[PDB]
Amino acid sequence: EGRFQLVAPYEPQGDQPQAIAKLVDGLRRGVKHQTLLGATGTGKTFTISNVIAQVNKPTLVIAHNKTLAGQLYSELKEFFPHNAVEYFVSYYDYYQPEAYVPQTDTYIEKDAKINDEIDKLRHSATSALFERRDVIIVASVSSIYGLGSPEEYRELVVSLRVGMEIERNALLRRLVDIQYDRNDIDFRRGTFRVRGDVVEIFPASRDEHSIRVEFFGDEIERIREVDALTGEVLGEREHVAIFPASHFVCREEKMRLAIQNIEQELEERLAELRAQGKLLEAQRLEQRTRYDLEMMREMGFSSGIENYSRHLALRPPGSTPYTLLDYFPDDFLIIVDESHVTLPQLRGMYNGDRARKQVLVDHGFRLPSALDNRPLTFEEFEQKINQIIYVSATPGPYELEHSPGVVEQIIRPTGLLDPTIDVRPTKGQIDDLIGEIRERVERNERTLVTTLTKKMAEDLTDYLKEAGIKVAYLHSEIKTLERIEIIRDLRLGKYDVLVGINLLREGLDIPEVSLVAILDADKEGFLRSERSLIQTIGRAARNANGHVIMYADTITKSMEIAIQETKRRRAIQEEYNRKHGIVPRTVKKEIR
DNA sequence: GCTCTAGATTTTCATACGGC
DNA sequence: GCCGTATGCCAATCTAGAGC
Ligand SMILES: Nc1ncnc2c1ncn2[C@@H]1O[C@H](COP(=O)(O)OP(=O)(O)O)[C@@H](O)[C@H]1O
Ligand SMILES: [Cl-]
Ligand SMILES: [Cl-]
Ligand SMILES: [Cl-]
Ligand SMILES: [Mg+2]
Ligand SMILES: [Mg+2]
Repeated sequence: EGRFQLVAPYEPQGDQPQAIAKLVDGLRRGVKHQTLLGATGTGKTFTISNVIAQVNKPTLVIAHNKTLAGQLYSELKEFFPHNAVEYFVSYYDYYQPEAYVPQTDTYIEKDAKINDEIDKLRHSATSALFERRDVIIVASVSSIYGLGSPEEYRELVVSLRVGMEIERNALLRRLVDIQYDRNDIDFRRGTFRVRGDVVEIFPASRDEHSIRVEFFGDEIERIREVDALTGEVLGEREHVAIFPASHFVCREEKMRLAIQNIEQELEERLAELRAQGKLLEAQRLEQRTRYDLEMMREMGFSSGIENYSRHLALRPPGSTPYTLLDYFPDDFLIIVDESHVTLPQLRGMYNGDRARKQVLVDHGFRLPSALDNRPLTFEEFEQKINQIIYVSATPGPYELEHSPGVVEQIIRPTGLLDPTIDVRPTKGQIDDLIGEIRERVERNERTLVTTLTKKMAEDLTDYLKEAGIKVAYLHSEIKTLERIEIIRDLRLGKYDVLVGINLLREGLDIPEVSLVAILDADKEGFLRSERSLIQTIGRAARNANGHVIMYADTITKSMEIAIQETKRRRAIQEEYNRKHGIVPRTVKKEIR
């Protein structure tokens, strides 16, 4: 039980308050699917926060990337400073999955490294849902990939209360059983130790805050929070729950039967493959499957154990995997940030995973039961939904098709206007641009350019430097850390222009940008779709002199729709401005 | 209708080796 | 067997075109 406490220095404004009211009505009435159509710069997060606070439900927000995810997490940390705002993503620094490519007859070995901090946050995410109700989890599609059952997860928690009767070494056993390691020398998270009559435990969800449990004989006299760094106390606890240090827990009891069932599966497919004269394939499967089974009878954990998931959980074949979704209560809520991308990405996750595994199975690398170790299908994602709100400036088909209408939110609280749009011929285009950029330089304004290919962006960048202009390029070859710099440098003014391809769109706040130039606008394709064009136009929406130049010789079906949608925004906006008598001011935003 | 291209994101229960 | 350490740049996915 709990209660969201929204904290903000502003009240809802513009299209916000009607949007808030409509979405909340929808939710109370029981509408499953809804769509917030929020123009860029209208403050959708904040709209959404109001909605969360009014309906008071643990909510999951799915983002399509870790940058955005990061930001939402940070934004919502500030809006809900007394509540459990949490983070859930892949915790792998690098990961390469097991795979076989028939076209090259190449097998690739699994390779992976784990980030400790994300692992921690994931444990802080799952535990949080069992302790309290005022929870928001900002997640990637990592939330449709498999976890161990949450009912098993909950039941293995070690409860610890003042007055409890409990033997010390039993507690130690139990901590061990739930994947805590003893460590006296190096007391980091996922560990415990003893110092006399006190047992120190470092929850799997914590970085800088240990639990210090003081014992009498078999009685816990007191329980205290402790700074990992310093060592001082930081609170007196009556009780505290220690959750497992892993989301999967194998238990010896049932591991035995699991092995029989695997060995039985092995025989049957080996036979099946020989019967078909796939003799090398059976040789493979035999060789590895037995090696893995060896390590499950000597040790507990074998390499790629996850392939034997469904067997080790003793569940029937074709079984749906438990995921984070199941860790929420039944009446939870889901927000889907940038739904037009996140949902396709979501749909796609299973397809890649299944394509990959079907091959490994076909060519004798893994058993058919490997395929039951998977993310959710989109169809299963749908059934797990309780209610949901797709947020996006350019909602895709699925959203529109499943939502009553849209809740629209085009009026920005700062009173800013969707930019004006010129269309110009490709003849002499880059000279046109160079001049047009120089004008912007003179008024301390910045310019974004998009092109269709990485090399065109680099060439253009080199020919821009050539003309005296200060510029850098920006595409996927550049590492995420360096990007933040590049952009920081643009805002600062080290650069006056930035040339990109497809990273100059959703999520990008730069109010120093007064101009956005979309080259080859007529070249139809994913870089110049209805939606892509609209999203790139938005980059100029955070400036009073915001302007967009599409360089083309024709006007495609997409440009048609973009010019109209924008035009329409600019009118409704300018109307509301003329009523309230507002003079648009460019977004004052701190750059460091 | 098949096959290829573009830029860009995400996901995946670490493990092979050696020296006790 | 039990440890601590060195180690990776390798897949298939998405949308929406081009070229035969
Ligand atoms: N009701 C409001 N009054 C004043 N400022 C607001 C309000 N709602 C949001 N803002 C501010 O406007 C800024 C821009 O909104 P933003 O979240 O970038 O829009 P979106 O992310 O939906 O495109 C935010 O940093 C936010 O602090
Ligand atoms: Cl399930
Ligand atoms: Cl060019
Ligand atoms: Cl050029
Ligand atoms: Mg409206
Ligand atoms: Mg945003």
